[PDB]
Amino acid sequence: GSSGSSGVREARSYILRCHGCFKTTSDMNRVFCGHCGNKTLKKVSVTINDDGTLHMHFSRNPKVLNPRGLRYSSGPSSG
Ligand SMILES: [Zn+2]
Repeated sequence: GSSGSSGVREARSYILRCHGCFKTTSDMNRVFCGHCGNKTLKKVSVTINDDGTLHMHFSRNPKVLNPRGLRYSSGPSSG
């Protein structure tokens, strides 16, 4: 399948990521949501890869951690 190419302008592939549900819908004009039905949508940028994946750089979150433990064993006494 032949394929040509001509002057390509600057393109900014973006998307709207909901909150209450956190769902993304292909639309940069819509004001409402479908997943849940929120009345507010936040604009977020997205990168494209040869393969075709979406990456959204988010702000690290506070993920605390708990202390670890250890295991032991035992055996006979005599005989
Ligand atoms: Zn929603």
